[PDB]
Amino acid sequence: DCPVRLLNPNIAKMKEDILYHFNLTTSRHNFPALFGDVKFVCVGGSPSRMKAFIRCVGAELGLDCPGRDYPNICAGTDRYAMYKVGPVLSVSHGMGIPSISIMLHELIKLLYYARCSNVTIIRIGTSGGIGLEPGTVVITEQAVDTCFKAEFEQIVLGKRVIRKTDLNKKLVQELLLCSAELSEFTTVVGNTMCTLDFYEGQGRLDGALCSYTEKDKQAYLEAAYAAGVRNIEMESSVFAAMCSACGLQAAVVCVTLLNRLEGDQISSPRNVLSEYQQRPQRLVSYFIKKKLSKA
Amino acid sequence: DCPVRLLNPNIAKMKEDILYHFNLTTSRHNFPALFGDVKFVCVGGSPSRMKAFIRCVGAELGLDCPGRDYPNICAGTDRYAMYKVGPVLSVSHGMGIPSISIMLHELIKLLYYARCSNVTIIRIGTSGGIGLEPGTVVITEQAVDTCFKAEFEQIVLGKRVIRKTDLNKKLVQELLLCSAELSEFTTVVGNTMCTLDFYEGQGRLDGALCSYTEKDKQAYLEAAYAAGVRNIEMESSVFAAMCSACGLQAAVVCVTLLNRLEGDQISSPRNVLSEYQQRPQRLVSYFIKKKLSKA
Ligand SMILES: [Mg+2]
Ligand SMILES: [Mg+2]
Repeated sequence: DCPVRLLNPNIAKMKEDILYHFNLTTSRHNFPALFGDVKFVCVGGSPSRMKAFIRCVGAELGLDCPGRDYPNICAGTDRYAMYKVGPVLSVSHGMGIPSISIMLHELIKLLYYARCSNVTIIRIGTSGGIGLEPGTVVITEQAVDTCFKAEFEQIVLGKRVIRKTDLNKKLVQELLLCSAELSEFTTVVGNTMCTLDFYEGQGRLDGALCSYTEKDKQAYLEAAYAAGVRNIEMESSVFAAMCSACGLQAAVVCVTLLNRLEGDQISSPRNVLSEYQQRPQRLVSYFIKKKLSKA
Repeated sequence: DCPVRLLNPNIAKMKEDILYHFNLTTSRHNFPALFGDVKFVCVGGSPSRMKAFIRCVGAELGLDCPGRDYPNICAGTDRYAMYKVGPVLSVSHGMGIPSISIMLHELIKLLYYARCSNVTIIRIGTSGGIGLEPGTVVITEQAVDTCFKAEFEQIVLGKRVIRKTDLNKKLVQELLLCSAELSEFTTVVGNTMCTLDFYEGQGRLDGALCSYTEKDKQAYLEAAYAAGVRNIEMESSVFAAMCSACGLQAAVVCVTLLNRLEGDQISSPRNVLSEYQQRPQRLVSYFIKKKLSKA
């Protein structure tokens, strides 16, 4: 009913398409039979996070078998692992806008070639919080830039193309519901600032280059807060932009590992951090299980 | 004589510094004894490229031993591997501006803590050529943006900071000399366009999103060419910017794998591609061996 769509007329005019970073191709792979049942896609930085994710969701669905399962489906690029169980796909996207951007182009084409429809896609991860306790889950309403605007700027053949970065409103409400229902941890909705850079792009004071003070950083974070920002990470903006353009229902669910208004490093004990790390996974696998119990 | 420098007053005011992505710290590691002899640093995308690099350079220097050597020095982040042989360091930086940017912040601090001076740093890699035969080596004069300008734009606490992206002129001349001396492959000097994005950022026609034609892409590439651009990759701009700011003598040496003025995919046979892949390594290890025979 909402099919995945490409916005590229050149594709229809091709002999074959190779998804270079997955080593999948239209000449060799039957996409509809492989991926046509896919309804939920979860994405995150590392293969180990996405592998823990698929094992959690498989157990929840009763699809967990005694053998050596959830094999990586794809190849050629270590940054990208892909796992599948029933209607769920779990894909790592690596670090930074360029790395997730390549993955999303090829993922969206995969899902298009598979004739997927009504696809929900959710990014999970960690983030620095602004004015929240360590361990709070943020469901992103808009993924904003360094001026706190809901816009992603892409340069296309030397020209600025501005795309909006709203997450899917209904999906946001559904995730918030799941969380209020679970009542296992503080969850808020807020905006998420997506930076390109970690040391200077986030107002950290420990870079090789820094032209500002603690006091300068605090003023900037206080302004981000007043503009609706609750957390900071590095992949959400391009994620949001491309997913709505191509007809995917997108959300971002990040846990905070610290409050940047109190300084730049993580105080929580190892055992505490490790329970925070599982929070986005907990919410999203619970949400998927709920959705597949009402289907 | 040219010491590595930090441009960060906050550092002097710290108890300890942790290089998070290398798992190295000032409280545990004696940086001057570990890295103070470092004069040459080669950087590239993948651990396997940088591991092939260090083994090539070690053999050239007579430092290659019969045992299981060039162990990865660092840990905690798969994207970053670090190898050392004599005064040479080889470091992988992963894919895209954000990933190399984190590595460079921590590398520059490492070299500063080690009290390194007269450090030459060189990025090796592959690229798409503009108006060059497949397999041509480009020594980058300036790493330019999507409008072909020698500038890198960084957002710092919401503000535009523009930094210049010239490579070190003298290093460029020295590398060109080594290449004319070797006479093993076509080498040019030219500008290198650094894009953030691969599918749309480079005018490719096979993205999930594409608002332009073959004819549009060609006009853009022809304009890049007329502005001095000879190749396209994804890490050189921030590399150039940060290295001159911090007192490193920087160069970029990329081989071209195709001519984008003839289309978007790589025609060369596997055996040919594999010999191209070694060209940047060949030039740079030869250059280092030359430098260490005149010391
Ligand atoms: Mg891309
Ligand atoms: Mg950085």
